Amino acid sequence: GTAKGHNPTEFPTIYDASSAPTAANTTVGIITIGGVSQTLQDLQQFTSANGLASVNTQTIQTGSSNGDYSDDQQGQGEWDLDSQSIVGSAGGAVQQLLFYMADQSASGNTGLTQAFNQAVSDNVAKVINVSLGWCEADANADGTLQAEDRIFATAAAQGQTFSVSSGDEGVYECNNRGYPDGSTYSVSWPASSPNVIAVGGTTLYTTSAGAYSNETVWNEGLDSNGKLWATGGGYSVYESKPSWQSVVSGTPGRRLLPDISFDAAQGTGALIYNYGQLQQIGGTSLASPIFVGLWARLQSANSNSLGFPAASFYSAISSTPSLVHDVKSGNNGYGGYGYNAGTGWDYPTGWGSLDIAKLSAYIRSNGF
Ligand SMILES: [Ca+2]
Repeated sequence: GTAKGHNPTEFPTIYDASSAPTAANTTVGIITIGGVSQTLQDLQQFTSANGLASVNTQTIQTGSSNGDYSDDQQGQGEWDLDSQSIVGSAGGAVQQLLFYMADQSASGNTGLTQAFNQAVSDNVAKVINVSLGWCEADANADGTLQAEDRIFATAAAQGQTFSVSSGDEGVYECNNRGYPDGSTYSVSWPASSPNVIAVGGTTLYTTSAGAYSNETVWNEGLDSNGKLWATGGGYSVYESKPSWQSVVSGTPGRRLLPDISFDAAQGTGALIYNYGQLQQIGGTSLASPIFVGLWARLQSANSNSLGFPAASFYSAISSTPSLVHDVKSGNNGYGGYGYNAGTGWDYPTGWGSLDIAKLSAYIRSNGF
């Protein structure tokens, strides 16, 4: 296998989804902070360059009508990654793409909380991407965790799937966002919620013909500031283990994450239009939208009737290893620290990546 960048339109072939329907019958949401004006121009460049029909989009001011929904310049790279990776992974079509924009002038984290709340209250998007997060202990200390978990609980009960990036700091989420900290490990919010699917990161190798070859843990070591870039993974210190995770024996009574993983290494990342220029980007910010687009295909294959899938993933995959690419090599720390990948579920990558046609067949036979 070779490590190289990929057009998001390649993710269906890589994850065995070409034979599934597109997500043309499923509405997808993206949570953003601030506006998406440049992102929508970059999305038009993406669909037009790839010869695809245009995507129907809507933007939603989730807070005060007088709030600040101006574009955040750095934010546009995130919304570009999320929207292009979803539409590519979805097979080039989604019913509608809804951007739930957080007010930037709201106090604390309340703008973001209100963006989650609007997506759940409206209950129009079946699958919602969240390529964001921060140390769960900080979210817990100011009340954000508690408030937002209520919203995600409502989402799961009404059959919506939030997909949340597990983090880019490996095990060192709470150490100044990714500075090595020896044996002290931590995880990201809202990925640690049991009411969302947490998505970690791989290094993706493809064959000379573009087919899947293998995946290892995403860990690209330290940047020039000394910050680690690697997949978030571990367990929450606050959230109890939901019972479907009992199949991973020998783990604490806490929510273990991530659940599944997809491509995240910048060196094997996605080629994304950002302010008109193509850039090769990674992060678990990539992995989550890949899952969102693929999962929205399976919703369209099933009349949008698949409920929150965490318990089903754990029962199906633990009993049916052919549904995943099991990542077995690498670690998500530094200097000998961190968790190691291995057979079956592991802390860097969870169950690994989904083989979508095999999972679709499983759902046809068994339901989900
Ligand atoms: Ca594994």
